[PDB]
Amino acid sequence: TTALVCDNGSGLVKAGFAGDDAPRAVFPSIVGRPRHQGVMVGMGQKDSYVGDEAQSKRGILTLKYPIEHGIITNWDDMEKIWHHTFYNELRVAPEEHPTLLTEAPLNPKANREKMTQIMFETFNVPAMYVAIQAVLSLYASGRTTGIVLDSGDGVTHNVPIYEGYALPHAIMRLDLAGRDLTDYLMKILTERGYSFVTTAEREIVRDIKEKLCYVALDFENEMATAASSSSLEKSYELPDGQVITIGNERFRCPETLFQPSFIGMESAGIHETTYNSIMKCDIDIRKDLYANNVMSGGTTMYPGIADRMQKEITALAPSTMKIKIIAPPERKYSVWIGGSILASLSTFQQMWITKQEYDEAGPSIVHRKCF
Amino acid sequence: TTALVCDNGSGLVKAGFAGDDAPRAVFPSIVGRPRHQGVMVGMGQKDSYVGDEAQSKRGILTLKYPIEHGIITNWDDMEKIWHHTFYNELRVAPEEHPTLLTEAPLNPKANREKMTQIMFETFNVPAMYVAIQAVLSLYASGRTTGIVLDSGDGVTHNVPIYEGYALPHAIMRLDLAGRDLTDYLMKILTERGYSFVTTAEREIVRDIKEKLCYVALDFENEMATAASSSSLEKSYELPDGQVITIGNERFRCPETLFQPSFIGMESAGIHETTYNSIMKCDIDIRKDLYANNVMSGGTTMYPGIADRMQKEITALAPSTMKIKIIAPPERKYSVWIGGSILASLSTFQQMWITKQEYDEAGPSIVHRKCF
Amino acid sequence: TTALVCDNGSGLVKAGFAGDDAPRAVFPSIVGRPRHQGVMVGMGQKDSYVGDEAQSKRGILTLKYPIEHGIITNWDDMEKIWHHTFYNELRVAPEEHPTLLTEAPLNPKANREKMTQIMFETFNVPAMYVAIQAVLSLYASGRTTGIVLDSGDGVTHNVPIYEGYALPHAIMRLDLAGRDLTDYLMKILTERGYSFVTTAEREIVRDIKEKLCYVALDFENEMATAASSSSLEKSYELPDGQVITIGNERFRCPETLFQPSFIGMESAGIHETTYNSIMKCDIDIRKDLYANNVMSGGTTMYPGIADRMQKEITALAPSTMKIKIIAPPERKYSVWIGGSILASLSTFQQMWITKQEYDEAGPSIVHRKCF
Amino acid sequence: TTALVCDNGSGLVKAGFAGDDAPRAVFPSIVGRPRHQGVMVGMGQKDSYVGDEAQSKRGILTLKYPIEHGIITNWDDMEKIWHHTFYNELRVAPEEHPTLLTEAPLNPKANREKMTQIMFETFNVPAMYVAIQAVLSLYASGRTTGIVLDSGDGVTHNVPIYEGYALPHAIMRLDLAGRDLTDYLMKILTERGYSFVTTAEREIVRDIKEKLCYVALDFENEMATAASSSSLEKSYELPDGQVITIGNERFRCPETLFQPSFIGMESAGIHETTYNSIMKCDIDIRKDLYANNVMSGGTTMYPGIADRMQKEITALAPSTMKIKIIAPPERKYSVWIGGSILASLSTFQQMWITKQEYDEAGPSIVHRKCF
Amino acid sequence: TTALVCDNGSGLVKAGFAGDDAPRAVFPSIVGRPRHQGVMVGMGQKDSYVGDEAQSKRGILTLKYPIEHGIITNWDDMEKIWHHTFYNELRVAPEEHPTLLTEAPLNPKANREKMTQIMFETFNVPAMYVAIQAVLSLYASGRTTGIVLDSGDGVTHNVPIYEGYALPHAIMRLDLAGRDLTDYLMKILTERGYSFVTTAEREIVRDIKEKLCYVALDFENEMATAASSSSLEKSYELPDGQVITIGNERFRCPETLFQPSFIGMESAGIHETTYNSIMKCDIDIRKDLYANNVMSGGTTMYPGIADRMQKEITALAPSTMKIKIIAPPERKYSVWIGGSILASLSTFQQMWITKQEYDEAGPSIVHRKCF
Ligand SMILES: Nc1ncnc2c1ncn2[C@@H]1O[C@H](COP(=O)(O)OP(=O)(O)O)[C@@H](O)[C@H]1O
Ligand SMILES: Nc1ncnc2c1ncn2[C@@H]1O[C@H](COP(=O)(O)OP(=O)(O)O)[C@@H](O)[C@H]1O
Ligand SMILES: Nc1ncnc2c1ncn2[C@@H]1O[C@H](COP(=O)(O)OP(=O)(O)O)[C@@H](O)[C@H]1O
Ligand SMILES: Nc1ncnc2c1ncn2[C@@H]1O[C@H](COP(=O)(O)OP(=O)(O)O)[C@@H](O)[C@H]1O
Ligand SMILES: Nc1ncnc2c1ncn2[C@@H]1O[C@H](COP(=O)(O)OP(=O)(O)O)[C@@H](O)[C@H]1O
Ligand SMILES: [Mg+2]
Ligand SMILES: [Mg+2]
Ligand SMILES: [Mg+2]
Ligand SMILES: [Mg+2]
Ligand SMILES: [Mg+2]
Repeated sequence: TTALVCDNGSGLVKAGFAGDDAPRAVFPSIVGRPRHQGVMVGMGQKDSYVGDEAQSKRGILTLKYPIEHGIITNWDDMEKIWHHTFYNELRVAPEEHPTLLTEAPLNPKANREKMTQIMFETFNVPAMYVAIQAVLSLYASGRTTGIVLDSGDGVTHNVPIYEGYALPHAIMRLDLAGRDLTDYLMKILTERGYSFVTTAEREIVRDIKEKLCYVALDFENEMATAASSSSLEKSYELPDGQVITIGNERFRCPETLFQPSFIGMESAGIHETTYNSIMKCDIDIRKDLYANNVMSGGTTMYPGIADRMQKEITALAPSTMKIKIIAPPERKYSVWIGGSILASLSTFQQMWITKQEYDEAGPSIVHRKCF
Repeated sequence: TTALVCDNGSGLVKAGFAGDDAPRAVFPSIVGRPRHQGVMVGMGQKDSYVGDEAQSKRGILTLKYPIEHGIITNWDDMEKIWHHTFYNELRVAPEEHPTLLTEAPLNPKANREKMTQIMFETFNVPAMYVAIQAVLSLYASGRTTGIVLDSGDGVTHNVPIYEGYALPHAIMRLDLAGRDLTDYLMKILTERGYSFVTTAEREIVRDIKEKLCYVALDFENEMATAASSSSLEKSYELPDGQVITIGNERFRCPETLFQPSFIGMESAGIHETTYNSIMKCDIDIRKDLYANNVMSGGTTMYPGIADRMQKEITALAPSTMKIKIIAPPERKYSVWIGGSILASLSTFQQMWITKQEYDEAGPSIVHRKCF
Repeated sequence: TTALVCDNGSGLVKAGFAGDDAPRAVFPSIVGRPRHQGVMVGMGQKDSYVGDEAQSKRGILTLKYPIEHGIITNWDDMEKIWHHTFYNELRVAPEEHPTLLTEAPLNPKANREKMTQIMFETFNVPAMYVAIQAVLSLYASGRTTGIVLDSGDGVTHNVPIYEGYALPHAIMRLDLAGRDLTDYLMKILTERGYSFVTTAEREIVRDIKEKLCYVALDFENEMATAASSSSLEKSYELPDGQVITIGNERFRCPETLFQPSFIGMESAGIHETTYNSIMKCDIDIRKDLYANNVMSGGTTMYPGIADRMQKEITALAPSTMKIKIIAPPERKYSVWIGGSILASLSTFQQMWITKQEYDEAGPSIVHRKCF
Repeated sequence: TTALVCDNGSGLVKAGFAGDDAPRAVFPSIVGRPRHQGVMVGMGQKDSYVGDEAQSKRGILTLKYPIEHGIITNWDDMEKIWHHTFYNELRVAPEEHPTLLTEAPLNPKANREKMTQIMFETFNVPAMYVAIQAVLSLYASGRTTGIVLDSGDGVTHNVPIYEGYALPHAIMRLDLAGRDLTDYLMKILTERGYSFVTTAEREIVRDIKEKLCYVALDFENEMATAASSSSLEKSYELPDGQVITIGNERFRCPETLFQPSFIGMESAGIHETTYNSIMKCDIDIRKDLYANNVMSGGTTMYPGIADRMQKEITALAPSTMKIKIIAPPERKYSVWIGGSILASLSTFQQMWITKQEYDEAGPSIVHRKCF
Repeated sequence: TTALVCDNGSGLVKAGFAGDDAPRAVFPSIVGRPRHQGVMVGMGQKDSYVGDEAQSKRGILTLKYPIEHGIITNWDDMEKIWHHTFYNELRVAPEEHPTLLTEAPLNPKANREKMTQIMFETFNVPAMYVAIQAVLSLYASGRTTGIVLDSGDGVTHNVPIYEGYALPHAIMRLDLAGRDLTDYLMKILTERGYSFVTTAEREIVRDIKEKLCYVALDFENEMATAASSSSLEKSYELPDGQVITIGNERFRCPETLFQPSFIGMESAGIHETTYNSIMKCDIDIRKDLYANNVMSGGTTMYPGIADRMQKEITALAPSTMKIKIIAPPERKYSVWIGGSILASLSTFQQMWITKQEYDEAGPSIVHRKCF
């Protein structure tokens, strides 16, 4: 039979079937609830809205994200979202399709324990498996060597792999991703007089960010150019017809990835994190790691991010080494693509967590069965 | 020489001289214009009235506030008010006294740019400086550690400071202040048959609010007590001799600070905003922030507001931490007091924005010179 | 006159006077610098903090260790720390007191060359000397026979001595010490949901480790016991009032000493290193080495480390030999104690590196004068 | 038919066919096993790697040498290496080719007994023979008189032969060879800040040693020259792009052959060992031994070793005697060359240990059949 | 007064006083010097160790024998040993006690000349005398007829005496003694995997030899028995706790006395040497020589040596003659016993070499005064 692949990200939900080349269902990972009082009678109004329906009537709802920083904080909302994916989007019965789930490294173990418990108790999937997203990204890339820089909506992590062997002591994690960039853009848009406060306005700011932001090759020169001329200014139209203009905020927002101190964080940029992860590996494998930098996730879709990353890593690495940044045009769904590839493998079918094993071993089977 | 300190708030204007302990001039920040047709000849009537004069003949004028939400919307009226303060109230020549101005955080930059331009072009002040009101409140408090909750007439903001170092990523702003409370009281007074519509009636309602309103320690119990008995009812006399009676509207109006949903806002209460600002700071400085909650502004003068804030924050913070709310009896003028203290410092005299620097660097000198 | 003894470790600084039985000054070897922007004026804030002062205001500073793995990487910070020790802690003038310094074996020679250059040029000490820390530990033990296992914050080394004669071909070194254990504990605390990232949080994790960790006599049995029951779980209170609970991480962290593969190292455990060092010595001196195992350093202060070491070495050594582990209660300062003992010897005064010898022979005099 | 010649050294394996002038297969004598955890599925990864394959993926493996000091310590690994040589390198069937093996003198007898047992039981060679490596070196030299100084990777031995007659009472052995030199170079490279610890780093250090080391004609003068000038310094590039610089360590490493006390050994140098072996022979044969010093093995390939040996022996021997050191350019494979020559002799075919003799006489036939 | 008797052997020193029945001081004839570098200060370490003190700290010293083959090769070490005997062992003043010394026959004359010169110049003995050790052995035996077979540590000699008359043309000498046996045992212990190389390991091997070796009555039958069964195998415990097992090496080592070709010597066995010495005497004295074979020295203390000697000589001598081997249980000190007996004789006091005779006749007086 066919197996389901679900990539439960912080912001988006990517669901589909193993063997396909693109997710069947992609929609925001939000749940909305009304915040006003209803006066019409017989409208058949619901008490909650999930996905694109919540984004539709977002002017009267309060939107909540069940996942923050790759960690599920609301489990009732997560069950609602999983039910939505399984019934109203994929339109399948989760009793005959094994389901493949993803998770960021260095997460709490209770997260995956509860994921397995919900999958086997609330739903009746015959088997399930939890895979590291960077491994799936490297599967999608078609290679078995390289360090993967995955940046989605909640977390950013690096995982180096040499010959199918992972070096877990060199895995580095960062709680700086797209949502922090959206909040920073919201904060810095107030300098021009634009005030976005509500969650619906947060969605507006997210759309502005993902439609008008880019990474500058040289930050100081770009700031000087923006200050001098006005060619970098762009206009955006609000839903009510108002037009706002954005100048240096276009590239000041993605700059937080390379200078996390813009949002009060002491951590290092993504380039320095990648270099530190590489330098924690064996000296004989560093050359192949320098030439196989793989990027994945929505936050890696900014224009000019790959060139900036290559420039920074070249400035860090020695001159003799060759630095290659591998950013496929479909890296926004590379985790799901690799998950589908892994679930479609003939030799992978012996590593599913079957129902009998879960019943005999409790929810702790996931730790020993899954890396 | 002596330097001027001007606290241009949304509702009130606090002006005076550095080194004093109280503002010299305090008057409403309104400009009035006649709305009827004159029949007497030779009365020497003016076309505009500023300050207490407008409040005197408010039965024949239309009153306008030049500032909404800490942002100056009318600049001709603001110039009129500044001229009033400099000539008819302080009775000084603004050419030999440096002037210290205040501004709320996260305001548009054009606001302070135009403030500097007006101060250096319309008037001829030798130097000027713009300071954050929360920093001045902490100066007045006599301490260099703590989170300040300033609530005036247009805005409410929180600014945490540990050892003279501000954490700008933890600053939170709220466009809910005294004017919204006055509008809400006007709206809810119609339930008893009292209809106030005009701007002069808005001043009447503001006086009723600031003379008869208080914050309830427990809102539901207070509502039950008001419904059961009649001891909470108070009487107010209108200018024409009519007497109105107010019941649960006395504490239903200030409750909007802790439940902003009463006026259709999705934001969180002041207690939750303070807790969120504290939790955005470093873990090693949170203990000193919990014990140094400083309140300032006119909107913090409601009876029982400090006890309610302490109760809510204690309910939010862990049991081991000690919560102290610092509400001095003179917190209505603490911003001006701190501004005077800062302007009277010997080591502060090197940070004035002199006329030559403004001339060479344009109106953009304020951003680099002032935090 | 009196001579100074300074034990410049990776984590701690132990300074004092020769002839005493305890260091006069002990404080962390860190330098902190502000990472936020200051708003108060006239606070007299400094640009750097050294020692306990940095640990005080660690919520607003970035902390750096000038020494990694017993090698000084930052020399300006090291000069700052030495100035701190000489002036603000010992309160003496380093021009009439000869200073005794310590260093780990198999260090770069430029390290001690620059140490001598700084001591004779930046300061004006009349004489100085560099001693191996294991020799000082054996001096403190009061015996002249035995192999010393010194483990501080950056390095772990073994040095066997028979009759005052060292066997340098049997000296073994290991770059696994307390800082690696702190990093491993930080990494494995994320499994329970606790995220410590900043340097101040690194200090928090170090305190948790040194107040709640121990060495298990049998690792697998301890893991089984921790999995079955909950008697091994302990609670710790964070500075902000939050309480965290630690289970098997209490003994999983010190286990890295005996199984260095937990942090991706191919090296052997401390017991195997000690056995290999003993087996590299002459057959006629091995019996006295088996019965004189001396431990020193802070990393040797874990509960149950001595019993585990004895058990492992007994399992390695032949049955007839007698294994004794000598772990005095004051082994945390045994290097300093032995240095004081050596500096107080009457027959040692002829081996100081005087100023004239340094002037005539350059900084290379340390190699020929010191072992 | 053709007979196989296998020179199982400590570091290298030299295999081929009798009658040829060069070994067919030369590769390191190592077996590698993974030390990390695999995450890719379907890679077809092996559990062990032998030879150059282990040297390829050495950044993720732990490398072990089955032979130390000419003595086989691991027999499963030795069987793996023999299978590799017989199948993946020579690509022959070891059932119709008699195999000639080599062994150092004064080895344990169980070593050759087990070699014969493995050759006749695990494989089915029709016949086999064990020859002394010095005799094969003298065969390759084309002469039947002289003392042979063979130094490979584990052992160094001297064997004097006059007219085809060996003097076994004058054979001298030394457990100081290339591996000790590699370990010493690793130890003394830490003085410049370079730290090599892992087995792969041991291979790196071995490459540095065999590409940058030489024997100084006069050690003290060379040390003075290296200290004074900098013309003796050379640079080496690490696999990750880092560049290291080596000074007097180039000739300080090979000096251990003439001064074994550098690594804590009480033995005498190779020159003194050769002189002592010569002086243990009859007085009438010493003159021909002085003029037929033959060197063999990889450790004899250092530049300037032959001149130094001649100088030392001339200083030891009387003035009238003539000292000649015979170091052919192909002495790295002279043992294999002599073994091929011996196996290709028509008169040697009667001294093979046939299968019937082994079956009737047990594994002890090797002692009586082979010298 | 009392006279001193000193038996300066190759391995042992036997000193005492004339008239006693056992030597007062017996200790090894070695001098040790440190070979490592000292790190402790104030240990009062010496630069040389003599006797049992050298055997104590032999794991850090290099041991040298001043005497090889009964010939003194190092004279500074010999002076050190003589000073040790005279002061730290006998505790007497060598100025009032005449000293009796011993020497092997057919030694260089310069040996005894320098012995006399040292005794009369470095020390101030009133008189001295050099006696042949075989004559002293025959004195100890209490008879004046017979051939003496003395075998110590360096030499083996035969001296036949008939009626107090020596036949110097029949004296035979052999440079095969205990030290050669120790070296042979060291060489043949490598066949079982035991490697002893250092001088301290030479002492270990000497102890093993003198505690586990014996002479086989029939060598070939003993070899067959050892090969067949395992009852001849014995175990020995090394100082570090390791246990070694010795089989046919127990009797293969003493066999070198009867088959000197085992160590590459062309000479004849001790039995054949004794027979040849007897056959060089007059035919009328051979019968009394056949029946008075006297053995002395440590090398004659092997079990079964006397029976083997009797069997061999009986096989050589004609059937009618009666062969008696006289091996007293105290033959290890028979030379010293006979020297004491000779020095205690009243009629011997006229043959001392007085100081005046030495002064007038130079060091050559010993040749004419002593046989
Ligand atoms: N073209 C784009 N440019 C910049 N940011 C983008 C773009 N597309 C998506 N993003 C950001 O990436 C995030 C989605 O990343 P995704 O890979 O779905 O994360 P997750 O794996 O956690 O679901 C969104 O928050 C969005 O703001
Ligand atoms: N005693 C009081 N009780 C309740 N509200 C008050 C009281 N005094 C003043 N206010 C309110 O506070 C506002 C003035 O606050 P102020 O600090 O002057 O604001 P700003 O700093 O913007 O001028 C007025 O709108 C008034 O309604
Ligand atoms: N009681 C304890 N238990 C476990 N670890 C400890 C204890 N006390 C100190 N340590 C660790 O030992 C280190 C200090 O060791 P120290 O001997 O000062 O090293 P150094 O000689 O390099 O200064 C610290 O990093 C600390 O984490
Ligand atoms: N050109 C060279 N210079 C110095 N050392 C070398 C050189 N070539 C090889 N070696 C050393 O010699 C050793 C190989 O010697 P080899 O004769 O193969 O020993 P074996 O007979 O035990 O296999 C290696 O360990 C290597 O370090
Ligand atoms: N019981 C014994 N069995 C075998 N050999 C012995 C025994 N006792 C001593 N020896 C050997 O005899 C030697 C000592 O002989 P000794 O008579 O002291 O010689 P010397 O007269 O030259 O000092 C030692 O080298 C020792 O190895
Ligand atoms: Mg994702
Ligand atoms: Mg204000
Ligand atoms: Mg230390
Ligand atoms: Mg070889
Ligand atoms: Mg003797």
